[PDB]
Amino acid sequence: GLTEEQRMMIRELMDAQMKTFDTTFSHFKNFRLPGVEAAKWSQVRKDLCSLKVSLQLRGEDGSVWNYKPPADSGGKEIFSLLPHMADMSTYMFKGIISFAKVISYFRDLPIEDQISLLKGAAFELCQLRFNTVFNAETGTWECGRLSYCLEDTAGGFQQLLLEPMLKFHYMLKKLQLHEEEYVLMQAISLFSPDRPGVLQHRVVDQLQEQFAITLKSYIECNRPQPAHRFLFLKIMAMLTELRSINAQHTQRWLRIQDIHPFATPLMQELFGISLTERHKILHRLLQEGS
Amino acid sequence: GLTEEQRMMIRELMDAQMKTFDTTFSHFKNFRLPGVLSREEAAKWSQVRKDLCSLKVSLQLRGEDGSVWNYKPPADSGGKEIFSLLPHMADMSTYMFKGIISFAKVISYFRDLPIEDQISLLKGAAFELCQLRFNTVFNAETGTWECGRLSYCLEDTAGGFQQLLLEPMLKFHYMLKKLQLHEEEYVLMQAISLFSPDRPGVLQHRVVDQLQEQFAITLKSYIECNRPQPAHRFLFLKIMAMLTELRSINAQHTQRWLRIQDIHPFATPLMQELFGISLTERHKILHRLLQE
Ligand SMILES: CCC[C@H](CC)Oc1ccc(C(C)(C)C)cc1NC(=O)c1nnn(-c2cc(C)c(OC)cc2OC)c1C
Ligand SMILES: CCC[C@H](CC)Oc1ccc(C(C)(C)C)cc1NC(=O)c1nnn(-c2cc(C)c(OC)cc2OC)c1C
Repeated sequence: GLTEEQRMMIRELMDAQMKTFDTTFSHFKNFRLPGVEAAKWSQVRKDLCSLKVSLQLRGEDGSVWNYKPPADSGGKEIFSLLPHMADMSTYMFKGIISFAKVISYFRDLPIEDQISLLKGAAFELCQLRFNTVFNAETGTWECGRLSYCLEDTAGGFQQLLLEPMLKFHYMLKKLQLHEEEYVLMQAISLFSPDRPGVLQHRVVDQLQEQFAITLKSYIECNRPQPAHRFLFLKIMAMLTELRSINAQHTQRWLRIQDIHPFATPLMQELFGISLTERHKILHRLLQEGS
Repeated sequence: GLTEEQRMMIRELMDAQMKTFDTTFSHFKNFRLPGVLSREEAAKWSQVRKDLCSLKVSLQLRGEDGSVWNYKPPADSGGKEIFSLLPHMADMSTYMFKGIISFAKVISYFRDLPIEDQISLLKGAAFELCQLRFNTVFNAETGTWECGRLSYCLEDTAGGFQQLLLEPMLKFHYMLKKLQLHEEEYVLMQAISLFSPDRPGVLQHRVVDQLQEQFAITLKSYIECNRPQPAHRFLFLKIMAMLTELRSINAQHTQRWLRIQDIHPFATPLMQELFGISLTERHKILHRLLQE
């Protein structure tokens, strides 16, 4: 029941995802690893402890390096894995940039809207891709050679569910979405007309509605099970929740950067509030090829 | 009791051990660690694998912050992966031996020997004195060498507490730990091993034998005077039999080490001299370390 235009839209998004999502993370290299006023600290300390994870490094030889984080006592212990997660987030975003560049509807947009759209959807597209490698039964993001396993807590599943980011990943994983529905979610999140700095509001909004219409159609043709009733509205609701979480963790990120500077050059540009001159790295990447 | 000379003999060995055995391994730094991520050569390569599967351990590096890095060894895949922890264990050995060289130099009986005999004694006893020191930090309840922040936990070979006992090196450590020796008895074992008159290259065989006999008499007298007489009636002979077994183990692992060096060169310069890879001109590093 999909139109030819809609079939073409899903083919280009699926092709772009394949060409720009390093699911095995085999090209993620040269990352930092953990080495072998007062009220602001208390808020920040709660932020980081909510997402405590152990890092696992699998080698082609079969070896495994495992990092267990220190317990939450004293200060500057919570910042152990932050530099590594900053290097990982930066790598994920460079793939997000390449994802948008392949899309024809995005490439033809003005360079300032391209910068503004990626600046506003970076975290959201990054979390959507993390969800496709998230293992809900083990609480682990399986990123090829690297694995990020959630540390146990005293409250357990119920206490972790109080963290919105963690709750987003479990709820979205339970929808059992297809690759096409994720990539259409990524497109809908990317082409948001109400992002700060967008000038072609009407052009981006038209693009967004068509991506959403194509998602609604795809679900109607391939998801006749009763478990998938209202799946389109559920997905659209999850996308609205992710936008809310992005704001929370944009301010968390800025608090944590102030107390302790952990950001890469590209992440600092994304959080800097001439667009091209302020984002020189992002402008260069958008101009480069694949 | 013991003669005052035997008492001074123990006082000097304990003083030597105190100044040269870094029990916490705090000064063991800048070591290498495993990385983040033909027809008869096939024979020699086949022997090396068997040698490296006998003693499989996982490395734990505990941090000041409370973090725990842990390395699990790869299973054999017929490649360089089998030589993953050898660069680290070559830095560990070199670090331990330099403490052994320092141990012998503080002992007065060892300094008065000819330098060529000092080199010969250190060559034959370095593996034995290193394993004797390792046993004092070996926990048999968990199969782990507790080297300060570093831990080396033996891996379960599916026949744990039975398959590991086949390897004479592991059997040596479990058996020696069961004797529950004192610090003075450990240091006397080291002296008996160091002053072995039958090591290759020794020329003052009569002098070194006399010395070994007097350390052994001190050890026997120490056990008679400082332990319940009937229960430890044969503790001295048990210790001498463990030292005899360690000499046999030494010969076996000296060959293992030389075969592995032939295929994959991992040794440090000081270790290369120790394994033969004029005595003073063939061991110039060890010679300088003794002069200083
Ligand atoms: C395995 C991924 C899933 C889990 C998530 C719970 O990972 C972690 C696990 C643990 C930790 C701790 C640091 C240990 C608390 C953090 C993280 N996670 C991040 O550190 C992150 N996740 N996304 N981002 C991010 C990415 C981009 C492009 C961006 O551009 C505006 C802004 C961003 O943050 C505002 C970022 C920076
Ligand atoms: C805390 C110690 C760890 C455990 C404890 C037994 O051991 C291993 C456990 C595992 C491994 C593997 C590498 C994983 C196979 C090796 C080793 N062990 C060595 O790599 C060693 N242990 N001692 N030596 C050594 C030292 C000296 C001065 C020497 O001078 C002639 C000759 C030597 O070997 C011929 C050496 C070279």
